[PDB]
Amino acid sequence: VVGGTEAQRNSWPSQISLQYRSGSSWAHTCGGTLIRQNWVMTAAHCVDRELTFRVVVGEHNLNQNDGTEQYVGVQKIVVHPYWNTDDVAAGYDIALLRLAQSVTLNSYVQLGVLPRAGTILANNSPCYITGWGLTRTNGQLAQTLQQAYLPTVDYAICSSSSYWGSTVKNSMVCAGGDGVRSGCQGDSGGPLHCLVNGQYAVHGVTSFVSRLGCNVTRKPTVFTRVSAYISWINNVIASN
Repeated sequence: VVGGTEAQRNSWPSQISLQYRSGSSWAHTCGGTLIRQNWVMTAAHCVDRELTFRVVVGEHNLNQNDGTEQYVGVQKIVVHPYWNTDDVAAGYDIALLRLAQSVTLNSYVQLGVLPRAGTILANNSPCYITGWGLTRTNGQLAQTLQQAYLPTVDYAICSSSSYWGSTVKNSMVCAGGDGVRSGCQGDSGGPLHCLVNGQYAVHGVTSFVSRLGCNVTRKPTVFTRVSAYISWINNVIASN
């Protein structure tokens, strides 16, 4: 997250760190949202690699002992069947991870609330992106969980020529684009929390940013629209 601030450690309890085994240790690679005690929602591209992934809930500082972490392996990965790694612009950048065990819920570990199917936010709706992604384009991952205020940019505006053009689909949510704040590498798969009717809900799964940079003006961060996959999510969880 570029232009973010450090999140309080109990503000976004559904946020998780998706990590892969890199030798005698683990490296953070993407974010995710805990949606069931044993299911995590993330981006399909985060798991394109044939790596050994694990999920950390109750995580706040990737480099220090927060004393609230729970480490659990990924037992099964279910990527959306229409996902195509060489075509992120087509959408379908979402996947569900079944954890090897159910995590214990507390003030640092809670299920993320998803929006009602079909919900579309009005332009400029209040949201916060969270994650440990790069704090600057071509920078380094954050140590502490970061959050940045990224208001939505509706489809009509986001798909206009000065923005993303036809790259963005109605199955996506765009947020930010002020050239100062944005998601960045390492934030993918994480949540886009939007305040609706007094409650925050995870409306997006971080998918991509411009190839020219993270915080590029008129190139808002793009997320997979969660409300367009409610049935898919339910069907997968009901199956596995």
